[PDB]
Order: sequence, then C-alpha cells, then structure tokens
Amino acid sequence: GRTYVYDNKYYKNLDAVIPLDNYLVAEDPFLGPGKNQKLTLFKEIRNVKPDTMKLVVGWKGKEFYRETWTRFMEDSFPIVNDQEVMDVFLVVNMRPTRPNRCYKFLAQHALYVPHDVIRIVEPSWVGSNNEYRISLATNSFEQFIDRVFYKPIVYIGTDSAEEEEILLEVSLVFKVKEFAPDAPLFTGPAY
Amino acid sequence: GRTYVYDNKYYKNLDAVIPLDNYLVAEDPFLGPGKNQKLTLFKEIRNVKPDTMKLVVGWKGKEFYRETWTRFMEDSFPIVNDQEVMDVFLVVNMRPTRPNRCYKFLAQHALYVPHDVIRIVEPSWVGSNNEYRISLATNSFEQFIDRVFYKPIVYIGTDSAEEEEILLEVSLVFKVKEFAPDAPLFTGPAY
Amino acid sequence: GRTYVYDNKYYKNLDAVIPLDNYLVAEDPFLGPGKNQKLTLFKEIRNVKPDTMKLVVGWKGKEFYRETWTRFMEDSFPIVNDQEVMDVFLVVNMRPTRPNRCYKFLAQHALYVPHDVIRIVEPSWVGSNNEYRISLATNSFEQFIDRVFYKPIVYIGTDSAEEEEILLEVSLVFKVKEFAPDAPLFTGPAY
Amino acid sequence: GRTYVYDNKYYKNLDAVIPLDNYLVAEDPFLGPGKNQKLTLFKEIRNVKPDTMKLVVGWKGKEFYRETWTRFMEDSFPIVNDQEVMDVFLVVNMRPTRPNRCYKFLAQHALYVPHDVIRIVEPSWVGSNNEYRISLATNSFEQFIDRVFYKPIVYIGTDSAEEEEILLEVSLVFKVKEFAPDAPLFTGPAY
Amino acid sequence: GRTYVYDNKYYKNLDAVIPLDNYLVAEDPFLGPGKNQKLTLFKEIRNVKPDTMKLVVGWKGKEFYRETWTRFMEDSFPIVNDQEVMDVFLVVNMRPTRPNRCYKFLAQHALYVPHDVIRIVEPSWVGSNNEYRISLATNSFEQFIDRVFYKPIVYIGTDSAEEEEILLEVSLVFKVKEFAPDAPLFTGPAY
Amino acid sequence: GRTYVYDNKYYKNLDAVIPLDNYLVAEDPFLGPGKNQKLTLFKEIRNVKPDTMKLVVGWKGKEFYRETWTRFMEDSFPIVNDQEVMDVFLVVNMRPTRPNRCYKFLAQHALYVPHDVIRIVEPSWVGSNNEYRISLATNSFEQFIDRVFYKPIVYIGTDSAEEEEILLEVSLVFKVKEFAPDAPLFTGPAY
Amino acid sequence: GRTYVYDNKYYKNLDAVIPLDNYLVAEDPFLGPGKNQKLTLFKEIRNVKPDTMKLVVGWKGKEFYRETWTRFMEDSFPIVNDQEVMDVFLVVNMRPTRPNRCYKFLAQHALYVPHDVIRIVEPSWVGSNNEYRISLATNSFEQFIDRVFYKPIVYIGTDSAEEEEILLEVSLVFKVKEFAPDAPLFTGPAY
Amino acid sequence: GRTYVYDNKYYKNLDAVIPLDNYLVAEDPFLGPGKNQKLTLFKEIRNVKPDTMKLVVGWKGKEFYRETWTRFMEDSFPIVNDQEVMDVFLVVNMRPTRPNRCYKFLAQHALYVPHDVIRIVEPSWVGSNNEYRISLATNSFEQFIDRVFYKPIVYIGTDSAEEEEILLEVSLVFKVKEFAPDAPLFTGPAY
Amino acid sequence: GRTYVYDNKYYKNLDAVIPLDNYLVAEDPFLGPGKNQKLTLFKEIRNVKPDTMKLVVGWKGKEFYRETWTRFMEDSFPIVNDQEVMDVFLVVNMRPTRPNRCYKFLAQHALYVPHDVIRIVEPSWVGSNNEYRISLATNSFEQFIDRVFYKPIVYIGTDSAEEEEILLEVSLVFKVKEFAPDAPLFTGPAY
Amino acid sequence: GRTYVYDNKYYKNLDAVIPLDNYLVAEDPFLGPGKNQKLTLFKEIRNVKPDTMKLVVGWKGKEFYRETWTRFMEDSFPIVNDQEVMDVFLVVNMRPTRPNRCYKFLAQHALYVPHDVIRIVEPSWVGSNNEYRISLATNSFEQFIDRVFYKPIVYIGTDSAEEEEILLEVSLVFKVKEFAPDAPLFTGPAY
Repeated sequence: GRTYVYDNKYYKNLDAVIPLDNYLVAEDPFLGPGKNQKLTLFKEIRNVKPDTMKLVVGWKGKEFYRETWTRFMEDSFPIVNDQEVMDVFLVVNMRPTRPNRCYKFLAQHALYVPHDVIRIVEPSWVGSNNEYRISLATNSFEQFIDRVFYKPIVYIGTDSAEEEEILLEVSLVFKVKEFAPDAPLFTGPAY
Repeated sequence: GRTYVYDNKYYKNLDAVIPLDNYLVAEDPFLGPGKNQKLTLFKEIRNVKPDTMKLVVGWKGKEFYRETWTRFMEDSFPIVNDQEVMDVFLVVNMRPTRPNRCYKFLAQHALYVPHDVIRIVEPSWVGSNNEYRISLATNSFEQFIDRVFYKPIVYIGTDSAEEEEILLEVSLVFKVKEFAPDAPLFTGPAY
Repeated sequence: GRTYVYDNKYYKNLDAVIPLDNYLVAEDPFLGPGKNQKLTLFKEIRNVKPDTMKLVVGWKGKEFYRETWTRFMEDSFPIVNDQEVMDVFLVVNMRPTRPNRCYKFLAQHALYVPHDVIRIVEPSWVGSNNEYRISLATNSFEQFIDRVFYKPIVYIGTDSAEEEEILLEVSLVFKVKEFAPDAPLFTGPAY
Repeated sequence: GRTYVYDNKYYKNLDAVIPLDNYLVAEDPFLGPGKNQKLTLFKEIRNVKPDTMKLVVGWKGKEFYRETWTRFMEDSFPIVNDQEVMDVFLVVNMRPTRPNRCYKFLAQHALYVPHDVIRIVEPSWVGSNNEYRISLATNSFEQFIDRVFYKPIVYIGTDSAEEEEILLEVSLVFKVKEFAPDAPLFTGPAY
Repeated sequence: GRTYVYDNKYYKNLDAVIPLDNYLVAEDPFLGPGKNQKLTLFKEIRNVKPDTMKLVVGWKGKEFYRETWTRFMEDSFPIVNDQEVMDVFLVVNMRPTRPNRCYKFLAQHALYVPHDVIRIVEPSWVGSNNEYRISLATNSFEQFIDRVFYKPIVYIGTDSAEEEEILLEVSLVFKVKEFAPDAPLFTGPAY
Repeated sequence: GRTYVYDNKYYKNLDAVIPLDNYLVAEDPFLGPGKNQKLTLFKEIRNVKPDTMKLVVGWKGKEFYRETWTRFMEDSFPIVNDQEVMDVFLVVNMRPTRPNRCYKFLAQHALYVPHDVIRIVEPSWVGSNNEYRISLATNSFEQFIDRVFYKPIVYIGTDSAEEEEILLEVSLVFKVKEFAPDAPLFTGPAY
Repeated sequence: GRTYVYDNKYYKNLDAVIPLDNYLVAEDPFLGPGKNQKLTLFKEIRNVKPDTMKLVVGWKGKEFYRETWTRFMEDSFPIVNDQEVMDVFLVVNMRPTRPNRCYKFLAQHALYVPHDVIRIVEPSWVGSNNEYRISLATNSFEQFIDRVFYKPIVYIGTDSAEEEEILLEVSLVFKVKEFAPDAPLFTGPAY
Repeated sequence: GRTYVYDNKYYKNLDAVIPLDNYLVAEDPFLGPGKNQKLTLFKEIRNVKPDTMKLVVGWKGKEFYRETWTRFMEDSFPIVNDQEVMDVFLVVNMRPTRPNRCYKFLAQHALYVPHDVIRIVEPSWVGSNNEYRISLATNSFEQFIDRVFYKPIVYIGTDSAEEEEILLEVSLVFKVKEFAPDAPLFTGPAY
Repeated sequence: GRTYVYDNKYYKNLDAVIPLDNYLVAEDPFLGPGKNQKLTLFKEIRNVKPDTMKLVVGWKGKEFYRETWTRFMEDSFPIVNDQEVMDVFLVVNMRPTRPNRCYKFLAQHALYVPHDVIRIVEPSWVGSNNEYRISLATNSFEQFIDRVFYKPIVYIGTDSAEEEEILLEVSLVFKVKEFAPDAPLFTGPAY
Repeated sequence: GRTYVYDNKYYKNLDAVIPLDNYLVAEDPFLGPGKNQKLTLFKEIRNVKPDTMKLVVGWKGKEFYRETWTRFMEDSFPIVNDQEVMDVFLVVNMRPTRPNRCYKFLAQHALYVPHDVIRIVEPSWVGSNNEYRISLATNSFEQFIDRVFYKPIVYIGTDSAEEEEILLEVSLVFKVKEFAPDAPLFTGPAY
C-alpha cells in the first residue's frame, strides 16, 4: 500500500487495489498450557508373537512411587518457585529393532502379579508417532509416603503376522504450572 | 507396475508411469478399545404430551444394584480371565410405535420419589440413532453389597406438537478390558 | 411441486423436476443442555506489564463460599422446583480500557497468600470472545458450611510489548437442570 | 447422529457434526398414472430402400375395430371393476434383422388405399428405444359397432444409404384407470 | 487410431491411447415433422398507446375463409400428391418502425364487432423472435363452403411507457404431411 | 474463539479451530481527498440529429467568470477558514426526455463564435453515469478580474440512428481542501 | 430416446433432450496379439544380503536348450496347426517368504562360470507385480540342435537394509501366433 | 506491450500488465525424420466370414522382390542424390464396400503355401485410420538379386457377427533419407 | 527436451511431449526509469489528538530552498555527467513510537503562517508502507537564487480514537536521469 | 498420529483424523540401468548457412575404431570386474557461440567421402537439451581388429534464417553393466 500525489491528483499501487460453533475440542496436553518435563525411566527390548502382547512394566506400588519420587526430585531440585503438577503421563515410546518392517503397534494398560503374555482383545491402536501416553492423575521419599496418581501396567503388541522385536522407552512426562513471581534473584545480602 | 527388457532397453507400463494438530477428539467408546456387552433390562411403552417428558425408570438403589449384579453375573458366569469393567453405560433406545411420524427425541437424566411427568426445559437433543447413552462410572449380591457407579433416572420427550406413543428399550452396555493369558485350555489332568 | 391434469395427460413444474465416524466432540456447556445463570460478582481494573500476569482474585475459602452462597441464593430465592447444579463456571471477561490496541489476552488459574504478580510461563491463550471460563465442579450460609466445588485464583496477562490497562469482569455461571413437574400453580385453596 | 453423556458433559459424533418455475413438462404416459396393458397384434419383416418408407399396416376400419375389440376383450375378460380407457397407443417397435448396422429409424403416420411405398419427406425421427408410439384417443363386437379412437396407418424408413431389412412389432398399449372398491371377494353365499 | 508393427512388437499413437426420464417435452412445430408453407397475407402499421392493445385483424368468417382458401390454393396448385394439413398457424410478426427503442411486445387473441382498442390485462409476453404464433386447428371456394380451423382476432401492444409505431406482418403457416409415392414422373404416353 | 478449562484440560470451539506492484492508478477525484461542492448553473433541452453534436454552452469569458464567481461566492459566503480550490470540474449530466430509448451519449469539449452543430468525429464515449466531467484547472467580481482555470465549450451527441431529445444539466463541481484550525467558535467577547 | 405423437404434436423424453499425435507407445506383449503360454521351470529360495544380488540360474547352454525344448514340446504336443513363436520371455516372479516386510525388488540379467553373489550397481528396479520379464528372441532335441534365442543369467536383490529371504519362480512365457485354418476336424474316413 | 511518456511519467497498457522425465516415446515414422514415398501395388475386394481372416497377398519371394524393385525404380528413376532407405512399410488400407456398417478391422501378418482362410486367434486390432502398417527392414532386377527386408503375408478380418465385403489397398511406404549436396544444377558445359 | 535415435527410430522424453487493451496505468516513479536519490532532512516526534492533524514542516521558502540546495549539492558533488532532475518528491515516512497499536495514518499537504493543528476534513488515507510521497515539480546557493519546484507544507493525523505519538522522517527523493558518455576515466595526462 | 488415554477414554489428534494399462514406455538409457561413461572426443566450431547442414565428423572406419578403442581403454584401464557394454551412444552436444540468438537445432546421421554440406530435407528436430544421441550397437587395438557397433557420420543445422556459428562437442557415452563380486580387495599375500 503506497500513495503518491501529483498536483492534487492521488495515486495508489495497482497490486494493493486488487453449526460447528456448538462444539469443543480438547487441546493436546504436551502442546497446551504448562511446562513439559520428560523423565526417561528405562529402555527395554521385547519380542512379541502375533496376536499376543507382552508386559512392559510390573513394578510394585512402592517401587513405582520410589522411582517416580527419586527421578522427579533428583532432576528438579531446587524447586525455586511455587508450582503445580497438573498431570503425570506414563509415556511408552516404541520402535522396531529391524528395518524394512511394516506393521502397526497395539497397546493396552490397567491402573496380584499380572500375566507377562496376554492375547490381543480389542486393543488401542497406536498412531504413527509410536507413542502410548497414559494420564496418571516433599523432602524425602519417607515424607512422600507419610503425606500419602495411579500405578500403571502396560502391554504392547503388533498387528504383525510374524514375531517382532521391539525397542521400548518408558518415560514419565510431567505437566508443570510454574508460578514464578515478578522478583529478581539478588546475591546476598540484598540491597 | 510391470517391467520388460528388450535387448538392454527397459520398459514400464504407461498407467504406472502416470493448525488442527494442536487439538484432540475422543474416540466413540462402543467403537474404541475394550469389548462391548449389552444386557437389555426391559421394554416400555410411554405416551408423551407435547412440551413434557415422562420418567423411564424409577428404581430404588437396591433394585438398580440387584438388577445390574444379577443380569451381569447370569450373563457372564464363568468369568474365566482377569477383566476390568472400564465403564457401564445406561442406554435408552427409542422408537415411534406408529409409522409416518416426523419428530426428534428429547432426553434428560439425573444421577425422594422423582416426578413422573416434567416440562421440557433446555433438554439434550437425541440424534438420529435414537439412543441416549449415559456413562455410570463378586460371588453373591450380598458380597457385592458388603464390598460396597451411579443410579440413573431418565426422562424422554419429543419436540412434537402432538401426543406421541414411544417404545423404549433400556439396556446396560458394559465396556470390558479382558486380560486373557497366552495359555491354552487343557482337559484335566494337564500333560 | 405442482400437478396439473389436461384430458388424462399429467404435468409437473419444470423447476421441481430439476472415518470421522469413530470420534466424538464435546458440546459447548453454555449452548448445551441445562439453563444458564450468570451472577456477576465484581469489576476490576488492572495494569499489566509485558511478560507478567496480575492476580485477579485472592479471596479466602470462607469469603469465596460466602460470596457464592449469598449471590446465588439472593438471585434464585424462591427455588420452586427440584433442580441440580450441573456445574459452576468462574468466568473472567477482559477488555482493553483504551481503543486502537492490538494484542491477545493470556490467562492461568489454580484450584498461603498467592503472588500478586508472576511472569508469563506457558500460559493459556484467551480466544477472541476475551473470556476465560473455569469449571469449578441450603437455608443459611451456616447450614451450607454445616453440610460441607473448588476455590479459584486467576492471573491475567497480555502478549503485548507495552504496559496495558485491562477492565476485568468476574462472574459465576451456573449450569442448572430444572425438574419442573407438569403441574400448574393454583391460588390457595386449590380446587 | 449419536449422543453420549459423561458427568453432565454432552458428546456428539464428529461425522454428524460435519425462472424455470413458470413452466410445465408432461409426464411420460407409460410411466404416469393408470395401468399399462400391451396387446401385441402382429410381427412383420419389411425391406426398405434408401430415401423411402414402407406401409406397416393397411387395415380397413372394420378390421382395425374387429382386431382391437377381439384382442382387448379376449385378454381382459372378465372386467371385474369399473374402469376407464384413458388412451390407446399404437406402438410400432423396430429392430434390424442384421447385426453390425448403424442407422436411425424414421417414421410417419396418418389418422382410398394408401401407397405401399412413399419417399421420405420431413419425417419424425425415431429415438434409441426404436419405438414410435401413436395416441389414438361391450359384450359383442356387434354391440361395439351399434354403440359407435382413430384408425392409424404407419410408414417406417431409415436414414441409411443402403437397403435395410427391418423386423416390426405392432402393438396396442392401453392406459387403464381401474376403480377397484375397498371390498373383498367372497365365496357364495356371502356371510 | 493408427497401428504399427516392428518385429512382432505392436504400437499405437499416444493421442488415441489418452429422474428427468419420467417427463416429455413437445417438439417445435416449425422444426418438427412435416413441411412448412408460409403464406403472407398482409402488412400493417399500428401506433399503440401505453397500457393499450390494438386490433390487428377484424375479418368476418367468410372473408377469413375466402382469403385462406384463395391464397393456399393459388400458391399450392397443382396439389400433385396425397397430403394432410396437420395444422394452420396464424403468425403475427412485429417490428419497431424506429431504431434505438427498447421494449417488449405484448399479445392476446380470441378464436359482434371486436373493440379496436383494449387495455392490457394479463397478456401473453412475446419472445425475442417478435412473433406470436396461433394454432388454428377443394376445387372452388364454393365447394370449400359446401363441404364445411378457427377464425382468429389478435391484439398487439408493448410494455413501453410511450406511444410506439409498430410494423406488423400477418401470415398463415401451414404444416403439411406429404405422401409422395415412390413413383417417377413420365412424359405421356408412359412406357 | 472461546476457551474452557475442565480439571487442567483446555478446550477451544471447533468452528474457530477450522508484477502488478510496479504500477499506479489514479483515485476518482469526487471520491478522493478534499470536499465536493456542486453548483448547478442551468438546465437545457437539446434535440440532436444522428451523426451530429450540439453546442451546450457558448458563454464569453467574462460571462463564464461572472457566473462562476457569483455562484461560488453566493453559495460559500462566509468563507470561515483557509481553503484551497484543488480543481473545478465542468460537469454535464445528460438524460433522455423519453422512456424506452436505448443509445449511448457522445461528447467533446474545447478549452470566434463556435459552431452550434458539428458532425461526430472520433468523440469521447460517455459512460453509464451519463456524465461528462471536465477538469478546468475575492471580495467582488471586479477584484477577481483585477487579480486575474479555462473557459469550456461542450458538444453532446448520441450514437442513435434517429433524432433524440436530451435534457442537459450543467454544473461546476469544486474540489476544496479546507484547513479548519483546532479552535472553537466563541460568542464575543471570548473568555 | 423415446418418441410420442399426440394429434400431430411430437414429444421426446426430457433426459434424452439434455501434439501427442506425433508419438507412439508399444503394446504390452502379454496383453497384445498372439497367445500366451507359460511353462514354469522351477521354484527357488534365496537369502539376499543388503547391497548384494544372488544368481538365480546358472545353466550351461545345452541344459537351457534341453530344458526349453523338453518343457515346450511335452506341453504343446501335438502341434496341430502352423504356428510362429513370436518371442520367448524369461519370467522371474519374486515374493517375500515373510509377512510384514516392506522393500522393493532389484534385478539385472546378462545374455566362464558367473559369480553367485555380486554387489548392486545401477540395477533395474522391479515394479509392484514383482516380475522381471526378459525377451530372449522339431521332433527330437537332437534335431533341434542339428537345425541350430539367447541363454539368460539373472541376479535378484532388494533395496532392503537387512537380509531378506525371497521365493523365486522362474518361467518361460511363449508368445504364439497360431494359424488355424477354417477347416473342421472329422473322424476318419472323412466324408 | 506499449509504452507512453508524459512529462517524465511512464505508462504501460493495462492488458499487458495483467517423474514422467525418466521415460521415452517413439516418434510416428510417417511424421518423423526422412521423406515418405507411397507406392500403391494393388486393390482387392475380400468377403470375410465372422470369426475368420482371409489372406490378402500370397506372392512368392521372387514376385515380391520383382514387384518391389520394379515399382520403386520405375517411380524413383533418376536417383539424383545419395540416399538411404531407412525402412519399407507394407501398408494395408481397409474400407467397407457398404455404408451404414459398424465394426472394427482385425489383422495379423507373418514374415509352403499359406492358408487362404484362418480363424481369428488373438489378433491385432486395427485402429480408426483402418490401416495396418508393417515394418519390413541397383541398375536391373538381376543386379538386385546378384547383390542379395522380409516378404510379408497378411490376413484381414472383422469383429462383425455377419459376413463383410472389404475393399483393400496394399502399398509399400518407403522412408527415405536424402543427402542432397549444397550444389546447384547447371546446364552443360558448367561455367 | 531430449532426443534419442535407435536404428532409424526416433525417441523423445515423455515429460516434454506432455477490452483492457484500451487503457493505461502509470509506472511507480521509484521503480520506473531514472535513478533514486534519498536525502533525509530531519526526524520529528508529534503527538496527535483524535480528529486532528499536526503541521510537520513550516519552513519559509528561503529555508526550504537553502536546505534543498545545500543537502543535494553536499551529497552529489562532483556532478560528473550531464543529468536531469526529472522530479523531487517530499517523502514523509511515519511510524508509531509504541507497539501494539492499530490505526491508519492520515495526511494532507499544500503547495501567512500555517495553523499548527487542524481538524481532519476529507484527508488522504496513507497506505501500509506508511509513506506520503508528494511530487514537487548551480555553484552556490546565491547563483541558485539568481537563476530563480513548489514549497510544501504537510499535516499528519490518524483515524485513532485516542492520542497517538508518531515518529516522522522527512526526506527529499530525487528522480535523476544520468547521461554518462561511453568514455572512460583516465589519469592525466591522457594517452 | 498421536494417542492419549484419560481414565479409559481414548483420544487422537484432530489433524490425523482429517485403458493406459495395455501400453509401455521405454526408460531413458542414461537414467536407466547400467553405469554411464562419457568419453569426450573433440570440440568443433561450424558456421551453418540457412537451409543447409554441415558434416560434423568424417573419420574412416579404422580411425573411428582407433579413437574409440584408445579413448575407452586409456580411461577404463584396469578393467577390474566382468562387465558388459550394453550400448555406445554417439553424443553431439550443440551451443551457439553468440548470445541473444533464438533458433532450434536440426540434425541427421547415417551409419565414399560424404558431402561436407547438404540441404535440410525432413530432418530430426533437436530438443532443448541441444543434444543428438545416436545408439551405435581387448589388450591392444591389433587384437581388437583381429577379433573383429556402427561408424557414424552426423550433419547439424538450424531452422534459422541467417548464418549461425555453432560450437559442437562430440562424445561417446558408454552404457556399462558391471558385475562386481561380493569379494573384498586384500593386500597380497591374502590371509
């Protein structure tokens, strides 16, 4: 948009001259409000037979809570501001250990000792990001137990007609709402 | 895609030669993971006056729990594997008893003795499948009570300007996550 | 569609002669079933610095519950029919106090004394309706406390590179399911 | 169109969420009101020279009326209900006696002894159904004559540059308006 | 479509390799079967006032029949073959006597002495061909009267807001079905 | 654009989720900067023969300047602010005196006694607004002459094949750039 | 296309009323002129390492000619009519022995003892039909040698990053031009 | 594209201001490089029965070579420049002897006495140009034999269900590459 | 476009085988013929009230000419070739001093002491480049005055409903037509 | 494709939720199977008159074979693996020696002393790559002659109406099928 004046005659550039409302969709939590904090717990290789699923993790509650508290605190310390853990996601990331394989990943979870191997029965189909993301929603682990999110068990399979070797990566993704005051950090003594 | 070789000259068939990412949508529960188990409880005929809704079911808690436990166990026994009831849906299926009628179904629920007849006030509009699906989330019924999902009441109406006779079918649809081990059934003694 | 008969020959007007199914979307609560009841609590002017958010409301629980019970009962009395409060939304409506300003509103909530001023960290982006709507789900306030929804705190900011004066309006929007019987109101004595 | 309720939140399926008036055209009589009754009178083979048409039928009035009354009554008896003959169509169906011939059929009618062979002069062009349909609108044939539709003569040709052998089928198609009472047939004596 | 053979390999040119059914429409009579014979009777100039129509022709029956028989026979004699007059159309062709005029022609007919001037009342609108075509369906005129089509009267107007001078041409268009035998004309004596 | 929060899960409305540069064009002066002031000078009826143009105005310079100064000053007095006459347009507005006429207007101007009637020779074609707009760029008329825009002559014709009566309206349209200070009008004495 | 006549008025159905030339392409031989005769010679399983190709067939000329003559004659005898072998294609059909594998087949041929294993160097890419088709153009095998098409060697590989087990089927496809006289087969003696 | 200059301001006309790469196709030989020379050898009428083909030409080699040498030399003499016969095509042009016939032509060739009549077995389908073009690639005929292109036999049929009379025209089309020097023709003696 | 020859057969790549005229538009002067020379004169900050415009520059003629001559000569010296100043543009470039402001710029010019502040009356609307470009068309400044383009005054405003602080940059853009001979620069003495 | 689980409710990202077969085309040899080896023989400048072609190369057979053997062996030695020369292309690359010339290249070849200059007669048109590619399909040159591809002559012209100077580059492009065993190169002695 450009203007020119020639003896009270004005010029402009030619180029410049030339239902669903009732519904809502949820925002992706990792893309939505709050910070993302990924704590990778472990790696695992499983070989899965067709029409079966293998147990990914079989921790007792005390071990799940010890691993969660330890890893979160070791990574986060010092917690400098008031913050809220909006949610904790158990993330299972899958990949083939072999190239030139074409199949889809299958998963199911639950929130006694679980079966190591189960048959596929109406599973959840894992998308192309090959990740199954499960919503699970102190000074010492002792105080964490004294002051009293679900303990997950997960099964992974494929829709393949042959045995498949899978590499699994299990993580905890924390959704954190940080309340950092409009206050600077000063070297002591302040002022 | 076809290939031909004629004296080091290669040939191929002519025919062969010639934003929203931030958001999520929930999967339909009946189409999603887990098995579907429909227990039809009863059939009912109601005549509904314009601008009114009639009570479909007025069971006491003890009767709702007796009917649910009895029908589920009678249908399922023996429960052979570890399983989880993900959810229980109260399904109300509606149909006109007369042909050549054009109107939409209206519904409302709640989770003292309820009114048999109420006035329509900002109802839920039932879709073209003519079904209103409400999420409600042992050895004897006694043990089921001893070990301690909501008790629903439902109203059905029409947007019709005349009285309408409706046939109602009330069911419980269970969402079941079955954990069947990779283990066969053998005639005893095994091996 | 018009028909004419001329000596057993029939005539008609020329003009008359000439995947996504697996998923669900939630209905907007204010547009969906149940009545809407808006109780405006107060108005507030805040001046917000770039990259910061100011506290909108810092009521103690007892004050939040006193304000909610008082305003709801004063507005609703007499409650003539059986009704259910489906949900309570804390609505924060924002507007600039100045014209010719172009920026987007930013918000974050939480359900000790909160900080008056915080830094913007992965906030929720407020849409073009300039409203942040938070789901929060007796005879005297004493009976309301004796018989025992969350207490919200909200921060508002802008993505502006300059200081901005904002006018805020805080309301409670109640979602009400009214069960009005098919019964008239008669002057006493009835019949 | 499917609806789901989860704790007072409503869901719907995504797929369900996503001049010439001044004029009239006549309805095809065979497709329009009234029954169709086809009485095939005869078959005929004619060889037609280019630019000429041959006489299909040269019956005297008395023979046309004898053939019509006889064939209609022999086919229809007993006429059980009140009925009206809306119209009578003389239908001439044409086909080549040879395969691999490509030409169009030509026709002309009239309602002294007619010429057997005439020259083509501004004829009617027969369509791809190869049928020329001409609208022509008692106890004994004697009573039919005593109580007193036109007698047709028809010529058929081709636009071919060679002699063509044609197979002709001549029929009478009656348009019948039946007035069958809402009354059953009982074995005598009735009741 | 071209084909080439090179040592049992076949080649083809690349370019060669790459509801309303229930209704009928009448064919335009002048374009349809039968010959057209135009007998122009006379020319006439009329000046028509806005919202009025002037009488085009006011002949007595005897004059209409004398003019028709005389003009048809004078033009046609000798009638060499058997023929049928399918129909007679009274054609009124209109044109402005002045250039640079923009208006539409209006017409009405009827099949006592008629009024010379009438008011326009729900007329027929003449199309862009500026022609109003009305279907009207011996040795001496005496024999034509002795052996015993309607006598038309026509009014023409305009939708103009001023007086308009119109040139009218009145004709009779005959639709003739000629039955010319497949027989030559020989100089006498034949053979 | 609407936002909802349900237990740290964020929601948005579905509808909201879903060369020539080198050249310039002049702005229409009547639509462009500066005020418009129309002084209608006179009305005139002319009858124009085909292929000819008639003189609209034949004023001497002194009369053109007297008429312009008088009409402008009589209309404008008092000139309260500093202003600049950017341009003066001689506007000739044309219309037929008769309805139902279809032709285009033709014009030519010039800035001895002119011919009253000229032949059409490569004229300017007047557009559908039927206006020909010609750019022409004190206390007493005497001072206006003492202190010392062109004097126009205009011809109007038609492309019609007949004589046409035209109604002409001749005006002067002034383009005025007003410099009104940011100062109020006070009743004397001020303050 | 249907026609109707009503009192000399004709009716028709409404529905019926409403560069690269310089070049040639070769016809697919199996789809083109001449009969197809497939003689399957053998089946073979090969395991191919990434970036390598394995020899499919390493027959001496005498063995290739013995296998070809024997299989063709055993299948064809008696050759009842004059015929011409237009061409002989060596067809190598490939398939994975495992499901859920995604890769493309690679091939190369040649028309001393060949290497069993070679490296992939600018190969021919096999299309989606997984077939590599190579054009190769008596009473006893002795007479076939006495009266004196090329002897092929073929390599097959994949573009896979892992070792792949392939099932190969090697065939000879004959293109046969049969000249069967217009003469019947009679039981002897004829006539 | 037009340019105008008005006092250092430049003007231009408004109208002026406003995969398959890996493959080759052969050029049609008659449209491609080299001259075309058509020598028509003979005309022939054949009547072909359905599902049969008739022999077009049954010349002995000596006759084919005599006819070819004689016709080529008689037509070409004197051969004034160095030239190369790129190819010789046997062209068979077909046409029906009767009008109003719709069928496709069928052909087959071969390069003992051949059968006059054969059955159609997987023929070549002749395109809409009705031509079958077969590539066949001295001072006296004696020298042509002394110094030592194939001898063709051709069959023609139709896909017709009746007997068809065909007119055949057999030609030889020569593809000639002429090397005419950049040298004039002078009357002797030159210079 | 690629060509291949195989034994007199030619190949080509497949990919290669597959009103307003009456008017003119002016070319943008800065993009059109002649060089551009920008002499920035000064920077200025103005605060403009809604519905008002502030004076940008109020130089006397002698100061405008002194500033123009001085700046042009200081920048250009030495003028080595014959050149023509086609035009001089007064360019006023505007920008807000604050971010997050949305309004359009308004301007007016004129070519006594002018008012510092005027009311907006039919202004020129400044385009998105935020520039108002006004066409204005020796050895010492004394000689420049002795040998004898307009002196501009400019007002700038906004369409804003609040007071706005604007940063203005005033420049002179010269359009220069340089006539540099086809002659080199040599160090003296030449040759 | 991303999946989320919230209390047995499954979520997916919205974005993820939303004839010629009978013919073959030859693959470009330089893009198809086998390696490419370009041996540039020489450069040449020719001036070609309109409607004429100049001889590019006039080598005797012995010189063509000496140049080919020498250049191929000098470039290739040592030939380390078994290889097959699939084809040899004579490539003539053309370019103008002058800029701002617009014409197309013309070519013709042949496989006595040839004329240096010939007239253009039905040539091959060279495409936009300006290359004419002609398919032409030991220890010492003596052994190459002792053990016994065509010798080409090429003419180049233009469709220009003036004389044109052309730069020509003549090369031999070899198509090589390398059979490199799956065997490494070891320093002697191996193992």
